[PDB]
Amino acid sequence: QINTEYAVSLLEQLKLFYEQQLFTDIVLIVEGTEFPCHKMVLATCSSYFRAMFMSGLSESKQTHVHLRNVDAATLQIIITYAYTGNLAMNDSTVEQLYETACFLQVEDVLQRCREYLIKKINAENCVRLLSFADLFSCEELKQSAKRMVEHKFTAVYHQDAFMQLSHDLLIDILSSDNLNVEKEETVREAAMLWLEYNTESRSQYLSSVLSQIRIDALSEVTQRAWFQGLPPNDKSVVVQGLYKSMPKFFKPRLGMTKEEMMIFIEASSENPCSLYSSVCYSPQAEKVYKLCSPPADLHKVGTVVTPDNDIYIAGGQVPLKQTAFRTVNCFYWFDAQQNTWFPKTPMLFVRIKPSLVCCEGYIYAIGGDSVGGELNRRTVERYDTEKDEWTMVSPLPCAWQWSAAVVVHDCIYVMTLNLMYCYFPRSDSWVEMAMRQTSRSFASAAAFGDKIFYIGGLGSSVTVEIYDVNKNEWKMAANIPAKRYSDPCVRAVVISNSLCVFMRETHLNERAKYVTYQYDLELDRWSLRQHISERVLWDLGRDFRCTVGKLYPSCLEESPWKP
Amino acid sequence: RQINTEYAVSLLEQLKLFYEQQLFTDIVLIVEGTEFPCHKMVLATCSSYFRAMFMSGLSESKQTHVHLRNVDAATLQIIITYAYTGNLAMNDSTVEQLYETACFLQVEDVLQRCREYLIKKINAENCVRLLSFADLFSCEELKQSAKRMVEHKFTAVYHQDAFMQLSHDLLIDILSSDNLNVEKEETVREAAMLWLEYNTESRSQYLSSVLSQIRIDALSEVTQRAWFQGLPPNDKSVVVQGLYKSMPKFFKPRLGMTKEEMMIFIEASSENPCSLYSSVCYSPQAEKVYKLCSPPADLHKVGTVVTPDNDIYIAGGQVPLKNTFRTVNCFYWFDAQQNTWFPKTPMLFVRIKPSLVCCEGYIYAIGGDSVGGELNRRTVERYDTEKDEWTMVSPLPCAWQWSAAVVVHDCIYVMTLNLMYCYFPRSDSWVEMAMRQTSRSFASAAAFGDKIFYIGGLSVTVEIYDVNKNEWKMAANIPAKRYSDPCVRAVVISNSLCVFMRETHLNERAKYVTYQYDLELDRWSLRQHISERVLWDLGRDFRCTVGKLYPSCLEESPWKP
Amino acid sequence: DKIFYIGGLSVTVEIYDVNKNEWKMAANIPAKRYSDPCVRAVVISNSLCVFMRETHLNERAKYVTYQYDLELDRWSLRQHISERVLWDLGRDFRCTVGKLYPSCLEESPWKP
Repeated sequence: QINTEYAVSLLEQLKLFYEQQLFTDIVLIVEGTEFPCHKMVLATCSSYFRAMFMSGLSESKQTHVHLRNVDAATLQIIITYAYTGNLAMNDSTVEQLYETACFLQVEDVLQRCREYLIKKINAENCVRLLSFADLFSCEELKQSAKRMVEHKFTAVYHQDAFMQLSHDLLIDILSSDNLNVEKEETVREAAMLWLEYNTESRSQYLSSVLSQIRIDALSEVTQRAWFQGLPPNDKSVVVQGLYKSMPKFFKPRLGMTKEEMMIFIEASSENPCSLYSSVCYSPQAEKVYKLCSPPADLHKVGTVVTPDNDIYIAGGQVPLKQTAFRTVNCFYWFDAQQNTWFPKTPMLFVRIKPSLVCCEGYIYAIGGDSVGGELNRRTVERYDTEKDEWTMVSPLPCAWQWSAAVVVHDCIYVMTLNLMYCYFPRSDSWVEMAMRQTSRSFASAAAFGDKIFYIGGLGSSVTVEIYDVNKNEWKMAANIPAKRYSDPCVRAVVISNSLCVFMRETHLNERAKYVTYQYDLELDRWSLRQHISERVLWDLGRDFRCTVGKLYPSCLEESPWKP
Repeated sequence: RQINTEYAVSLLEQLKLFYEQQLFTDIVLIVEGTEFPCHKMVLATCSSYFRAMFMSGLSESKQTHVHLRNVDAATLQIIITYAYTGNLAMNDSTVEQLYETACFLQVEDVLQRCREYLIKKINAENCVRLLSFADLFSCEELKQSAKRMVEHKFTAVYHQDAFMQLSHDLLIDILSSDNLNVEKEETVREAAMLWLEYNTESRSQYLSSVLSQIRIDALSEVTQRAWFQGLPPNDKSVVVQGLYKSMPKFFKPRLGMTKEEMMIFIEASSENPCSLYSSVCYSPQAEKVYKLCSPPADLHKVGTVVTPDNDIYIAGGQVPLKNTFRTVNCFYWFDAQQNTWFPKTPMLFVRIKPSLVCCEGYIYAIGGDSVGGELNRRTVERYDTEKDEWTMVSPLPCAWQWSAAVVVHDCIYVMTLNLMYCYFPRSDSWVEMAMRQTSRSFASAAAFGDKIFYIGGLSVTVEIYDVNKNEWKMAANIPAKRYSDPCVRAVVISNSLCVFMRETHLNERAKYVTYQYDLELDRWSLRQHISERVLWDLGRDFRCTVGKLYPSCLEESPWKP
Repeated sequence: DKIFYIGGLSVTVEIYDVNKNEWKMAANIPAKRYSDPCVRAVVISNSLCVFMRETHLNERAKYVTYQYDLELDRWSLRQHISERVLWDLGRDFRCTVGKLYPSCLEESPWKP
């Protein structure tokens, strides 16, 4: 191999020459700023300077080149990267950095800024990044922007930059089958408002934008509104659209295929190769669709589903390369369509079984057997979904183990064996709450409306303690009627605007039975909503978690397994 | 910060590509008509002369066609390619010219690399040549190393052709030094004479200087008559100046005369509990116990060998892994004056307790757990003391453990439980020899004269073998106290066969005593009993070998009687 | 018409002939020392060949088949099986010669 010591010595000597200006022969003249540099470094880094000097043109012998349509700071950072290899990339100058990298065809920095932008893609810059990837040919960025823009924009459709988009880009966006919309009318009104941004600059594109939307809205309202905005005496558009909507037979999209499903993690892996897998139950389809394995079989993790219906994974441990397990603070995000886990910004401290709770767009991970264990062994930390970073919050006053947390009334409610503390995001403080009369642990709670339903606790039992936020008191309702001499595995969840329970029971010398019940809020009784047949759902285990979310049956595949 | 990953590698790759395509070049070197287009930046960062060549405001600074002379084309090309890729890839022949060109161009990194390569390759013959080379181009490390190697070997050769052509200052430094490895004072005198006979009437003043340097002890023997035979005519004051070198200038004894025949021991009972084993020495005549520094200071289970030129080598061994005994194939050599260990070319297989045998100037390592389970476990590997390399030879006939090997009549002999094979260095093959009637292992043999004396085994078995007769016979039993397990050690002492044995009983202390054995008497006469007041316990895995050492360089081992 | 008993505990090559009714040695297969050659002898395209794998300490297994000649008593290098297509087999694996259909069978997916 090439001697790295001599390579770094040569590089540092060249950078010293650059700083001291000894062997510089070519100077870059940009907006009156002198940039003394060499030809060898520029040729090695950029693919434009190699064609600027070794070409035989008038600049081959000229020692002063007036490089135009560039920026001084961008050129300076590119030169210093070419001379030392350090590329300091902030969150603002990456746009002009990519512009100048495409202006010098510097694939070295082009790849670096492409990776930075593939990491930086978020909701508030999705349309801007897609427009940037349309301006400069970049297929990876274009595809990532396609996916993220489709999802987040069809969720939001309010960005100001969406109005200033090319016709081809909008045709690609609207005609795609990856849009995430609960209805087919929101895309219609989004297209209408985009068209009405201008009057005559969009008339020619009117015949094309309607060609990608289904005819179910091409004969109903929002056709006379276009006639109102039609240019005067234009008889080539009204009669055109009058007899035009014959083709494009109505085909349902993919965004209207989200159903309230119970996502399960760390289930009993059918194949012994994996230790744990992930499955999902369909309360409506009455089937069990398989889910992608956790990233690097990440066990002992926590789940959260934001009000925007997004799944996240935090904490967990990976078997170190017989008992062998090491805890990692890696963070991941689940793609609802690609059926894969996209990595995100990792946490600061590793966790085991963390309680992920979403509130005000922030992901809160409370506790989880942190590595530190100092006097603040109860330190909790939130995540920024806008800036893609983690921020510490007010620590929990008391150290708790095997706890659960929910969000009610824009506040974090973490529950332990007998104590409860409410966190105020506005003031970053903890307030003492009501005290339970029973010592129970290893249970889960579901936030339904303005009440907290702590179900089960210790196997578990059928004890239920209902807490009211407005009343600040713990009261008993009833006990779930289950078979005696059994060990039910209770799982509290909210589904169909009602509090249902996923309770798996096992009898003596008998296999586990799956059945869910609907708890009557006013009657204080668990009614049999549906019985899960064992012909579709097999054993899941004991350390499995359940959460409420929506998934697409089309993108996912049915798990092939014998009843 | 110097980021050595992606950017660094890509940049150096593209720089090599440009050197190859002749791109962005602005300076070309003319070397006896050969053109070497290159860049000023690389020459400035690599060579400390090209930076002044292009930065100093003179004529060659801007001159594109520079005619650099007194430099070889191949050496400049290899220097340029090293500057452009970082790899030197130096051979063993063009080292001198490469070093000369590096010194002329003042390229520090390649200068250091060549200095290390030269200091590692003072084997047997280029010692005086590279010493003169280092005298011409000042190099303190090379000068000192070559001086020590010369003081070690030229004192035994003193006939090298290159030694004749030496500057006066270097010769004065060599001769006046007290590191001459000569057991006699006339050899240096005749060496100086022959250095002053081939070049006479040209270095007459230097002749007088060397005459004074060799001093009275050798000045009063023959030098006057030889000079009278060889003096130029009409020389009178030269007689006056030569007659003056009889009384003065501090006649003192030399150092090479102290080549006392002693015994080198390894893996002794360490005094400080922090250390496990130690290497010590014993003086048969001075009746003193000297110590030696451990070669690795942590690795044990080594094998010893002594060449006819009284050299000590260490090969193989095992060292603890020090996790929070691994075998290493390293090699070492003992310095007779610096009391240190200079490593040499390592072996190819990690052996455990190798048996090294010297023959025809080559070191032969026979057996010793080459590394472990092997397709052909019965295998050997020899060493070249001149070329400094390991050459594979014909393997062993049979696989043996705890074997011993000696050299007799310039032939390799290896002894095992009951079999013996003679290896022919000329034909590189093994010939079957006589088989012992007794099956004994864990013993060693000594090559005294023309007879091999296999002593011990499990005892006191004395089986004498003769090469000319090819037969095994018994002589007698060594007188040892009963209810004991003697540890026999057979080795040559002062051209007389002797043994070094230690007896151990129950609830009794070990006793060390050496006996004098006679060939026709078959009896071990009491030669000397080693007193415990000077020598302490050694152990069980200790080894013994015969060699000459310097008392002044070594240090006495402190121990309470 | 000759039986080739290869290996045993090694690289023992003992050739037997029905007509000659005798056991003889030919040569030793060129195998790196400090290795355990899993020899496998089988007929290939009406030509005697072998399939052997060598294993050392802290080293990866290598698969390579050699072409052996009757009168030369030497295993000429016929083809070295690249590890990019074939992975490790094991110790108790068996080898036999037969004709198969590629379309009916399926390729084994494995990362090079």
